[PDB]
Amino acid sequence: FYWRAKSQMCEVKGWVPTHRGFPWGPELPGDLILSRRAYVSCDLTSCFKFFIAYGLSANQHLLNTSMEWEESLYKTPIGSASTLSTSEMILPGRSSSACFDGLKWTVLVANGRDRNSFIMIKYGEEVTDTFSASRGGPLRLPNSECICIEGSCFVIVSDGPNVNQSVHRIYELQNGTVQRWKQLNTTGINFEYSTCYTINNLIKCTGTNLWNDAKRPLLRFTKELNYQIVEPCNGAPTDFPRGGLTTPSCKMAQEKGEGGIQGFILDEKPAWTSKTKAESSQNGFVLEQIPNGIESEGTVSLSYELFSNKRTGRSGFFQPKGDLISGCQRICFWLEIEDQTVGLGMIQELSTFCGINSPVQNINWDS
Amino acid sequence: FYWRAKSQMCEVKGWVPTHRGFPWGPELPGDLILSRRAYVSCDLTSCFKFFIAYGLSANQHLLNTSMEWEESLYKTPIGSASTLSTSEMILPGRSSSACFDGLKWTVLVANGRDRNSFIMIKYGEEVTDTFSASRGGPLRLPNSECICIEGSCFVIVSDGPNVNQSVHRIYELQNGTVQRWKQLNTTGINFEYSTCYTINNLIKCTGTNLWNDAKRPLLRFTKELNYQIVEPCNGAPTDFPRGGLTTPSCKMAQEKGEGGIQGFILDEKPAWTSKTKAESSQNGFVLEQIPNGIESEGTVSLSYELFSNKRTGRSGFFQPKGDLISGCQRICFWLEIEDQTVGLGMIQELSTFCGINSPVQNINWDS
Amino acid sequence: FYWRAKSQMCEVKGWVPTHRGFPWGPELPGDLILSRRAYVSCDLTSCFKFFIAYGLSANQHLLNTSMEWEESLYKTPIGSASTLSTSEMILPGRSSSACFDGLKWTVLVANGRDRNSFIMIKYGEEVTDTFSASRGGPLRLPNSECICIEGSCFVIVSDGPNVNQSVHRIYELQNGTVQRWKQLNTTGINFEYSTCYTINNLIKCTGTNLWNDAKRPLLRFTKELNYQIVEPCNGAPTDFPRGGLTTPSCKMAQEKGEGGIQGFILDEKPAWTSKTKAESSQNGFVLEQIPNGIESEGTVSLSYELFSNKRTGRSGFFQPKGDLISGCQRICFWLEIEDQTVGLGMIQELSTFCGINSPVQNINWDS
Amino acid sequence: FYWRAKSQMCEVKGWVPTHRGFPWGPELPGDLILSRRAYVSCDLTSCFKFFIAYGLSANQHLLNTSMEWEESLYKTPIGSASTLSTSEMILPGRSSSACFDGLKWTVLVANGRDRNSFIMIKYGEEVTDTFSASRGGPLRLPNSECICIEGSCFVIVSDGPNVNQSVHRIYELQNGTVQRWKQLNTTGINFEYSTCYTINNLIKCTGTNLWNDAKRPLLRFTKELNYQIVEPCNGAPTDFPRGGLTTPSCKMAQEKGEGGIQGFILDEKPAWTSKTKAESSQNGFVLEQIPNGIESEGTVSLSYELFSNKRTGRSGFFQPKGDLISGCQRICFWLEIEDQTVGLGMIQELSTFCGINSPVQNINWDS
Ligand SMILES: *[C@@H]1O[C@H](CO[C@@H]2O[C@@H](C)[C@@H](O)[C@@H](O)[C@@H]2O)[C@@H](O[C@@H]2O[C@H](CO)[C@@H](O[C@@H]3O[C@H](CO)[C@@H](O)[C@H](O[C@H]4O[C@H](CO)[C@@H](O)[C@H](O)[C@@H]4O)[C@@H]3O)[C@H](O)[C@H]2NC(C)=O)[C@H](O[C@H]2O[C@@H](C)[C@@H](O)[C@@H](O)[C@@H]2O)[C@H]1NC(C)=O
Ligand SMILES: *[C@@H]1O[C@H](CO[C@@H]2O[C@@H](C)[C@@H](O)[C@@H](O)[C@@H]2O)[C@@H](O[C@@H]2O[C@H](CO)[C@@H](O[C@@H]3O[C@H](CO)[C@@H](O)[C@H](O)[C@@H]3O)[C@H](O)[C@H]2NC(C)=O)[C@H](O[C@H]2O[C@@H](C)[C@@H](O)[C@@H](O)[C@@H]2O)[C@H]1NC(C)=O
Ligand SMILES: *[C@@H]1O[C@H](CO[C@@H]2O[C@@H](C)[C@@H](O)[C@@H](O)[C@@H]2O)[C@@H](O[C@@H]2O[C@H](CO)[C@@H](O)[C@H](O)[C@H]2NC(C)=O)[C@H](O[C@H]2O[C@@H](C)[C@@H](O)[C@@H](O)[C@@H]2O)[C@H]1NC(C)=O
Ligand SMILES: *[C@@H]1O[C@H](CO[C@@H]2O[C@@H](C)[C@@H](O)[C@@H](O)[C@@H]2O)[C@@H](O[C@@H]2O[C@H](CO)[C@@H](O)[C@H](O)[C@H]2NC(C)=O)[C@H](O)[C@H]1NC(C)=O
Ligand SMILES: *[C@@H]1O[C@H](CO)[C@@H](O)[C@H](O)[C@H]1NC(C)=O
Ligand SMILES: *[C@@H]1O[C@H](CO)[C@@H](O)[C@H](O)[C@H]1NC(C)=O
Ligand SMILES: *[C@@H]1O[C@H](CO)[C@@H](O)[C@H](O)[C@H]1NC(C)=O
Ligand SMILES: *[C@@H]1O[C@H](CO)[C@@H](O)[C@H](O)[C@H]1NC(C)=O
Ligand SMILES: *[C@@H]1O[C@H](CO)[C@@H](O)[C@H](O)[C@H]1NC(C)=O
Ligand SMILES: *[C@@H]1O[C@H](CO)[C@@H](O)[C@H](O)[C@H]1NC(C)=O
Ligand SMILES: *[C@@H]1O[C@H](CO)[C@@H](O)[C@H](O)[C@H]1NC(C)=O
Ligand SMILES: *[C@@H]1O[C@H](CO)[C@@H](O)[C@H](O)[C@H]1NC(C)=O
Ligand SMILES: *[C@@H]1O[C@H](CO)[C@@H](O)[C@H](O)[C@H]1NC(C)=O
Ligand SMILES: [Ca+2]
Ligand SMILES: [Ca+2]
Ligand SMILES: [Ca+2]
Ligand SMILES: [Ca+2]
Ligand SMILES: [Ca+2]
Ligand SMILES: [Ca+2]
Ligand SMILES: [Ca+2]
Repeated sequence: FYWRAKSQMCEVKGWVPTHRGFPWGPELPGDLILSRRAYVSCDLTSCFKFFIAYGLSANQHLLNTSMEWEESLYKTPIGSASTLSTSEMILPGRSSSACFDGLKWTVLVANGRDRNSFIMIKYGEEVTDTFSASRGGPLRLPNSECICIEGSCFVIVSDGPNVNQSVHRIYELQNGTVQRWKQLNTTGINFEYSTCYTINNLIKCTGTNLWNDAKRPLLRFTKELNYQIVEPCNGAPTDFPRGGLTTPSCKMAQEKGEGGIQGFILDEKPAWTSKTKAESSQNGFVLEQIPNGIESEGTVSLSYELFSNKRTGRSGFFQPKGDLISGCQRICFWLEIEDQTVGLGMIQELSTFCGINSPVQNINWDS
Repeated sequence: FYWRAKSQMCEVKGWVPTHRGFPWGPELPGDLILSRRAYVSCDLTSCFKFFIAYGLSANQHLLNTSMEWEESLYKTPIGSASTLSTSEMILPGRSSSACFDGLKWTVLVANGRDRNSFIMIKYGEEVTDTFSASRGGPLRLPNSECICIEGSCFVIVSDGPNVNQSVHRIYELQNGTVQRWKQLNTTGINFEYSTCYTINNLIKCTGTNLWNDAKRPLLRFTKELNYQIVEPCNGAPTDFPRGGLTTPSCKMAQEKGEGGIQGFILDEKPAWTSKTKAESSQNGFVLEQIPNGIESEGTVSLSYELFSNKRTGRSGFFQPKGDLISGCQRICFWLEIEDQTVGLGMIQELSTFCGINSPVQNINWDS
Repeated sequence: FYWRAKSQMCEVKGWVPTHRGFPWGPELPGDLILSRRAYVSCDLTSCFKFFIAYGLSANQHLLNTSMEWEESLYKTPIGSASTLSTSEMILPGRSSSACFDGLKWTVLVANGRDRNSFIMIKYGEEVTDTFSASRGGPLRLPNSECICIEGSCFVIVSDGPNVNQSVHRIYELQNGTVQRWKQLNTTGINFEYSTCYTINNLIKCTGTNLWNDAKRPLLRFTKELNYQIVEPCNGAPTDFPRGGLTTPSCKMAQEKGEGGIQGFILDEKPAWTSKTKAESSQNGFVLEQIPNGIESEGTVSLSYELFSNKRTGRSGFFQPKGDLISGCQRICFWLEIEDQTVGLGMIQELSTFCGINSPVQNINWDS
Repeated sequence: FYWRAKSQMCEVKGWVPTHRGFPWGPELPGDLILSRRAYVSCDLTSCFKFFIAYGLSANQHLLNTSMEWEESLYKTPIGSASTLSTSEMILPGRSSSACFDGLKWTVLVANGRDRNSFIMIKYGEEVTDTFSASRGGPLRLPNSECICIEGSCFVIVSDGPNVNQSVHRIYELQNGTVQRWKQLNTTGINFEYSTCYTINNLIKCTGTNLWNDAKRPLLRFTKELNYQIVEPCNGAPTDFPRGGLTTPSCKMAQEKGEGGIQGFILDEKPAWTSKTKAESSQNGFVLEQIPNGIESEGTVSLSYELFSNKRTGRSGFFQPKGDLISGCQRICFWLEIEDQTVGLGMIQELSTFCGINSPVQNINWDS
């Protein structure tokens, strides 16, 4: 009854778009709910976009409301645009995580500022738990799906006012109730915006180091909260911003390590990295396969420039949970595509891509 | 299969927002159904806003229709804005009550002026009972959820043309059919706008005395309709309008006792009172904990100022009906927040809060 | 598996509104589908408004389209306004009938002019049958629900170009396929706009004589298509137009017999008649109880004036099919309420009333 | 579980409209998704319009977006207008095919240009296969429903950069997974826009020759992918453009053979042809019955001018899948009708007609 990943991950030799973002810009229709910090998560039947709403479109501008500073989490079926008719308001929240365990949705949101920040957890209809900042706040949820295995759901929560002394904990939940937690030893790094997937009883997450690294730190942990934090050992940093290519080593890429943006590394053998085409602008998106894994020298084989010029933002994992034909576990990612509008600035729309077990041509989806 | 409350109510050390009203104001979208006399009630998976429609928005002003005087009850999933696409017209009615017994919805509405006033009851999609005013009318339902236990649903019905000569009955329904009713001895008082909850085969309601009390009368009764009406024994009335603090006693507070607004007191030990921040205006909302209970002298311990400057209105209880994890009974409340709009007056929107068994910081939800 | 009415009709002591029409007028929101020839019919769960669409509203005026002359049948859930989001286009058609037999919807529509007229029938998704005019056409369906008994559904179909030489057949269908039909002997009269119900596995229909009667002819028939056409033996015609009150006989009332409008008579004991408040215009609506039946002298006990001043139009029967509580078969009617608009003329909205076997007051629902 | 057509096709003596396209033009409502390359396909309860969206309506004009060049496949229930609330984005694609096998939808889309072109396949909610071009691309799906028999689904895929050297293959899928394919010998012809149906475990398709024929080539094949390609042997070409009548023979009609539009021939005995009324413009639509089959001399018996002056476009087969009642297999077709708008050019809307077993009169559906 509780979901768990299929026994092995599908071989990944390509990536195909299953959903392009709605093609808004320079104009968009009215009564659209404008979203940020969006991500994807699925029940056993279909997938949804979870997001924080910050405005509603009206004649190309923003309806004058308090939506921007009264922050609430919404969800919309992936195949629909986010409008008042198609989107459901779930809880108030500035950051969030959500995941379906096979029976019910567990949803976490963070509210309040600094020392007042607290997290609440909902399982189904029911608020089941809360906890407050303990290292100064704000508490921060990763804005990517949490990970459920056989009824236990895991999420990374971050605390602390400064990226140079952040605190990161794994929380284990059951029926929306904290069972235990483990504070990770992250001395010398920062680990925000965890995006994760699960395979053979392991949870693997990619972080974003906003302090002193342009490589993305990686976390591997078990259902028992045993863990290891790992550094990519190639010479191609994947955060944005970042410096240029370097000699492969397991060392941090400190050139332009400050700042960053949510992103992912498929931490398997082969591994896949993902990054902007250019180190100079947040444009394009490139997927590269590293057969010997992320802790090898990083020699690339397959390479796919999914976008060249389109402006791209945050990205992260989600996993289909109800496949019937596939005997192996599929892996997908979501990716913000940024569009310029005439009357309310830069918007982002999520597209989604899933791994396939066959190679395809190096199609450019810029269109 | 019929819902029943848990044997004892959860500890409440704090209140967190589960739904902040849709953030309309100064502008709001077109084709919104404007609501009044709203309250919240839930089935096993979702919560709904039940309300009387009084108009439709159109380009920031009111569409010219008969909606305000041809009154009908609607319901909207709490997480959706009320539009013609998301809201369902249930029955015509000037006042109402609704509750889910585990299988189907019981809905009661009152219609008619003075002596011709009558109440109609629906169970699922079927009209199942009616009854007429017995004391001159109009019949008034409380505009807060009715209370179901083991398939019996209970609601306070009021009658009589004046507040100084009002009559109030507990009606028990099963399958939308009146089983019995009991007329309360309310001589000397007035008991409008009952808002109730249940635990352990007890039902507790907070009333509003529109005649001669600025404290709120309380009612406790059993499934078998044995009851007592009791008066708060502190010195801080919680109706609006009201006078200032006085010496604690079990006596009514007649200073500014005339008039009032629907509100609630959590009648447990500890007890929780709720009220506007000051007697001078309908601004803010404050929750105060009284460890020794509402019939004690009223010494307060915990105190939360959930709102300071936002204008607030009606408030009442609701109980989520899908609680599968908690061993104890949770409690929540809904609350009108008033906002000014550019072109159709002051609107009301429901926010909801639920009690949690741990404290949180004294957050002000004004912004 | 197939629906049949409950063994006995509920006693009808009064009539209560279950749905007041949407209170549009003088203005209406945009994107409403404007409806005519509407009626109500139900599945085992809920009820739908079936109608021929003739336009779409846009800023108080009609969008400029072909909708008025390319006529199509739609349905909308009764609790929803008819919008592009809530309404479903079923089949093209200028008149129609629909009924749910417990498993699927049977829908009939007529198309074409005079000699070219044909009817098609849908059962579920599938078009199951069609037939052509036999008497010069146009074929005309009654714009009221057809009548299903244990998987056989019955509908009255009218043919013939002249009202003084009309032809009427009872058609019996199963699974949307015509099993048999029976031509009625209606020489001397005209029997359009049949509106029917069933009980004691009899079908009873009220007609509209557009030729030479201000009284309404009545039809009674069995599953074997044995039948009786009967005239009301009171002196109070219920059609419109109509002449003045007169002497109780079983004689037609030729006075202002030409023309007419769809209406109903509860052909039981007691019987109920229904008509505008008075003969001069189309205002109000009056329900009158005749204990001895419609073939008696026609003396009235109860007289409920449901509307006094509101302008009213077509009316007809519908039967709830999924009642779980009532052991007896309920009976309802739909009724056109006409409202004037600022920019697109007179519109019609359906109200629905249901009989109750409990008490009710003589409330007027005009204001 | 799996769908299969009956052993015999129902008798067609007539064609009646089951859906007249939404009657837009000269005006249309806002927030409508505009469609191209649309076709109809059904599951067990409902029929859907599948289409490639190219824009969104706003105040009579095209919203300024990237929708025309970022092409995605959408699906709308046939009885709803395509809006943001009623339409579902399925997959990115420039052409597509879809079909329901009794359990799930199989959906194919083609993306990329020339050598990068590839098709991807979804079965239910899961991507299940992909394949690439064999002759330089682009791969082209026929934009009409694929054909499922007993769980095996068949579709024609076309390849190659020039109509004078096109390649065409039958692909057989099961569970959205390619089982096998067969490249057809189409030397000397071109076979685009296949529109197909099934009867008695055969598949029949009508192609469009864009190279050198104004007659339409026909394909017939078995589940085992044994096939024959045939030429109509009458003297009346049905492609558009086309020349005039000729002496009947089995030879290609090369006058004005270049170019074409998707269309159908019912390849039975009797056979039915379909074409524009006018030879030199795309106006009207005429269905002609040829008793001795499409390989006969072509003598026409029944003839129906369904449209005279309406501008018409693509047309193709679909087969309703809920047909529980009939013992014979029904056949329908969809057809583009084009209308002029005030502010955004020609739009096309699909109408649908189904073959019925009874004759009807020669109705003109222009009005
Ligand atoms: C691939 O298909 C080619 C085309 O076939 C045709 O189109 C395809 C789409 C299908 O519809 C087929 O059913 C069609 O046949 C094949 O090439 C054609 O082959 C036919 C013979 O089968 C040739 O027919 C000939 O026509 C010329 C006049 O243009 C005459 O020499 C003669 O016409 C006959 O007409 C009457 C019969 O109806 C007789 O009374 C008369 O005496 C005479 O026999 C020929 O039959 C046709 O010209 C070819 N078309 C083209 C474009 O090349 C091709 O099959 C054959 O190719 C031939 C050249 C020949 O060598 C055969 O041995 C090949 O098998 C196939 N390829 C394969 C492997 O099957
Ligand atoms: C808390 O983690 C600290 C940092 O560890 C590194 O970063 C983490 C985010 C994670 O990725 C982890 O896996 C990774 O190692 C620990 O401090 C580090 O300890 C390692 C040894 O395990 C040191 O490695 C040494 O470096 C010298 C340099 O000359 C080499 O000779 C050789 O490589 C050697 O192994 C790291 O230098 C050190 N990093 C820092 C910033 O201090 C820390 O564990 C250890 O702390 C050090 C100072 C030492 O006293 C050990 O005995 C401690 O275990 C860890 N804290 C705990 C309690 O485990
Ligand atoms: C066909 O029906 C006519 C009229 O029937 C009357 O109105 C019907 C709508 C229905 O309500 C019937 O119940 C009514 O009787 C009928 O002709 C009528 O017959 C009655 C005698 O039974 C006369 O009183 C009445 O005046 C007469 N009306 C007219 C306009 O003719 C027919 O019944 C009889 O008609 C007479 C003229 C004879 O032809 C006789 O053989 C026949 O029974 C009826 N025709 C048939 C074939 O049954
Ligand atoms: C009917 O009720 C009156 C009022 O009782 C009080 O107010 C009620 C709303 C409820 O809160 C009761 O519990 C209160 O006691 C009763 O009259 C009072 O009786 C009490 C003693 O029992 C006395 O102290 C008060 O002064 C009385 N007040 C008045 C106005 O006389 C009365 O006893 C009840 N009648 C019956 C039939 O029991
Ligand atoms: C929104 O409206 C308010 C109220 O009039 C006004 O003060 C403010 O300038 C507006 N803000 C924006 C974002 O335009
Ligand atoms: C970490 O960064 C913050 C913000 O720039 C700074 O104020 C703080 O002092 C830093 N910590 C130290 C001690 O370097
Ligand atoms: C979670 O709740 C389910 C009831 O749905 C229960 O069976 C299970 O034991 C619970 N797990 C824990 C440890 O809370
Ligand atoms: C609404 O329209 C009515 C009828 O035309 C008119 O009497 C009135 O002025 C309007 N009401 C308002 C408040 O504008
Ligand atoms: C309501 O009615 C049903 C019969 O339809 C009966 O089985 C059930 O016990 C009743 N429920 C209650 C709460 O009385
Ligand atoms: C609708 O538009 C048509 C075509 O432009 C035009 O002939 C007509 O004037 C319009 N109809 C009305 C009543 O506005
Ligand atoms: C109607 O359909 C039902 C269900 O398939 C079937 O049992 C019955 O035989 C059908 N009746 C006729 C007369 O077609
Ligand atoms: C095929 O068509 C192309 C495009 O028109 C043309 O350039 C080429 O010459 C043609 N080839 C032959 C052999 O007909
Ligand atoms: C398609 O899936 C069904 C359900 O598992 C299965 O019965 C069938 O064998 C599958 N077909 C193939 C080609 O494996
Ligand atoms: Ca960084
Ligand atoms: Ca009982
Ligand atoms: Ca008061
Ligand atoms: Ca037939
Ligand atoms: Ca008449
Ligand atoms: Ca493959
Ligand atoms: Ca051609």
